[PDB]
Amino acid sequence: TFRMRIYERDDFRGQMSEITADCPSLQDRFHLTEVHSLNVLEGSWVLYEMPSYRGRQYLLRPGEYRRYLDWGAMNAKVGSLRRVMD
Amino acid sequence: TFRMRIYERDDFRGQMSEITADCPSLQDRFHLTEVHSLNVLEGSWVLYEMPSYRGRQYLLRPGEYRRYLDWGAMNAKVGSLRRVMD
Repeated sequence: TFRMRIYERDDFRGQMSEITADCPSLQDRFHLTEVHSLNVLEGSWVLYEMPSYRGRQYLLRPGEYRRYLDWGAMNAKVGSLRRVMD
Repeated sequence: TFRMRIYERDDFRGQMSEITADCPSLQDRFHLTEVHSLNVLEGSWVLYEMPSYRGRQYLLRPGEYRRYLDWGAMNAKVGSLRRVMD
């Protein structure tokens, strides 16, 4: 019950990648260096600007985010994703 | 099952305030503009730089943060606190 989908393009367009675990490095695993849209289907996650959980943080609660501005980021870059459990 | 203690001073010194609910403004609730140390007993919370959950965000999971540097901030400014639920 931690499931989200990230897209190559804005508004849920482009290839999709479903993430169900923490990811210390989006570039190494998914070869993504920018997430343009995302849909948080289950659970809250924290999106990090840099790899290994570093840099500006942005909380992600269940819902749709069709553009990086929606999660309050200044750019579409993201280095790691983490699930909020404890 | 959410709970934390907030101190205006470093290393858990001095006056302590306990919270179990969200708080849009720490200035209003406790006449606080800066928090210098905290102990997150239960739950995961997001601490915001400014009131009404706005500004830089910093995730706090159960644990002891004896000084602001410990939750990644570059200053002790904190405006609101929210429990990570949904």
